[PDB]
Amino acid sequence: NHDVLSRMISEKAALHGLLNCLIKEFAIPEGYLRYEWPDEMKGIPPGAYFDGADWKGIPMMIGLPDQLQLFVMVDRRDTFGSQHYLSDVYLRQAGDWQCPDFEPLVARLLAACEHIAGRKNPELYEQILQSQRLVSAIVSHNGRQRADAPLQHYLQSEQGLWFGHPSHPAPKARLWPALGQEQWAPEFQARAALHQFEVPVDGLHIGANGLTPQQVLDGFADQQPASPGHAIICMHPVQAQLFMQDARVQQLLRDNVIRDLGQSGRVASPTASIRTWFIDDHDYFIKGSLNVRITNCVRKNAWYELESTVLIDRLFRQLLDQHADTLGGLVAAAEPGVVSWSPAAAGELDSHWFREQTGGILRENFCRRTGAERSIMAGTLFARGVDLQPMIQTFLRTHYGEALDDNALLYWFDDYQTRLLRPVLSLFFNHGVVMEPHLQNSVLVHQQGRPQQVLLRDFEGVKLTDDLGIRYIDDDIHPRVRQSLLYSREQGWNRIMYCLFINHLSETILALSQGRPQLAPLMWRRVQQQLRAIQGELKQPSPELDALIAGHPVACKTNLKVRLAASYVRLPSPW
Ligand SMILES: Nc1ncnc2c1ncn2[C@@H]1O[C@H](COP(=O)(O)OP(=O)(O)OP(=O)(O)O)[C@@H](O)[C@H]1O
Ligand SMILES: [Mg+2]
Repeated sequence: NHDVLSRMISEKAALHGLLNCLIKEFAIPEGYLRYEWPDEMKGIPPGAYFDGADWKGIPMMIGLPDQLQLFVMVDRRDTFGSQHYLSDVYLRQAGDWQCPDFEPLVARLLAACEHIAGRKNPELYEQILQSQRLVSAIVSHNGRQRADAPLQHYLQSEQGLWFGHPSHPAPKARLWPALGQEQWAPEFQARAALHQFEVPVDGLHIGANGLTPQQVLDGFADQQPASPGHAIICMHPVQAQLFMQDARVQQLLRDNVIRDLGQSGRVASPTASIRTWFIDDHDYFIKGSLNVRITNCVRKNAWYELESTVLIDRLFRQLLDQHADTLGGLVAAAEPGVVSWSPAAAGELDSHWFREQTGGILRENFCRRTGAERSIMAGTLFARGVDLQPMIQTFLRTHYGEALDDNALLYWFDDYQTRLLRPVLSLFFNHGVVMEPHLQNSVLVHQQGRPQQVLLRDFEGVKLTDDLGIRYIDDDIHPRVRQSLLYSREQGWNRIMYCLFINHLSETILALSQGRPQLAPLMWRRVQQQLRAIQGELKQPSPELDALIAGHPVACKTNLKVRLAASYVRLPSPW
């Protein structure tokens, strides 16, 4: 009974994430979406669309080029394809509507997109299924806690993103070596001591900002067990296993150049990014390489990224220190330290492989400044709980003392969006700093539910525009690091468009306005207005803001289309 229900919860959640991709990436842009009732409804039960009083929202009909039609009730007409689905999904061909089981529905829906895109991916289908099955397990494990639990504690926020990226075909697909899911899954409240190795100090590459190289090394691993001339490095336990499978590491181990110390490192909890670890009451997160495909992206820390990390940290310090009047209230997590190791005697390709495997980044643990009970990762902040309801509602109800009315919700949204929009847009147009301020790179800092700061993080996806931001880089920096950092203005702005409005704010708005779709036009209008306010705040010209306020289509990153082919599409402005 808890198991059947957990399965059913995971199937609904999983399917919604898939629809999201279908609508955002195919239906809207290619023009297959209509808010219309089918001519024939045979096959659809009255209860699907009629609640006893009125239609259950608005009919959504998707006519796919292979003659597969989709029917769902939705709560609102949205240009970003953001809406609550208020009915099971119906499919029809030839006719006759059907409600297939999870597996047969996905397959048919995916074959529809395969037919549009003109290419098949059988690997993606298994990944959709494996993703859904892990979500099933996750709800079965977590689905008895109070449902806004994720929102009570930082670590719980990172562990409580049960369903993952809300517009992904397979957000929980993770392909471990044949090692199980639970031991490395945040959603199972995973802890491990980090693997550790003793390594001679001659092969270390250390980047440091405001710290000493020893201080950087200490932040990763306590260094007491290191013998003279050696040091202790850490590594994701799954990574160490993969690392030690390579006969070059076996050689150094046999020849005693390096030492496998065991899982003897600091005991740490993985965060939503899987390869980044949280240690409570420790100054830093630890972010290591993980040669494992997480949501179709191996999380290697390339050598030139380790390099860039350090430059970007340096920049974010100068800008904050000297340029605060033009950073629109920016709050960012520092990445002040970086370690990697390769044998001193190693040639260039071995050298790069070794540092890519041993690469680690220190990220400032903002909880020290902000209090763990006051920081919530934003992705969870606007996600659904074990009971498929937005967590933010009961979360706020508790902090305010009463269920938030329309006006309290609008107030709260205003306090939130300004703190997100100002920093990013000030960085972009004032400095060429392209953030990637999507949900998972963003952390609400709040005081009794009230937004104080929206902390931003992750310097790996921070870029510098060729026309303005680039000039913060020293012309003496290695060309490969420079290439790694450099974005075109249009390239930066497309990413900023997606992340800010589509990935982030659209989700914010949809969660705060569950049960109250009428708020969405009101919240979006406030975003438009807020963009206008930022424009007059700005020290550099911003023709791209003009275009967005005016109503040009918004760039939207793809998570299903890209898998089949393409990386970007365009969705109408919601205002
Ligand atoms: N709304 C969201 N937008 C983008 N990514 C999300 C979202 N929700 C969950 N995620 C997941 O979070 C991870 C973010 O990937 P990213 O590469 O930014 O992290 P990382 O750089 O590997 O680690 P860290 O963020 O700790 O630096 C991905 O696995 C992604 O699928
Ligand atoms: Mg990130």
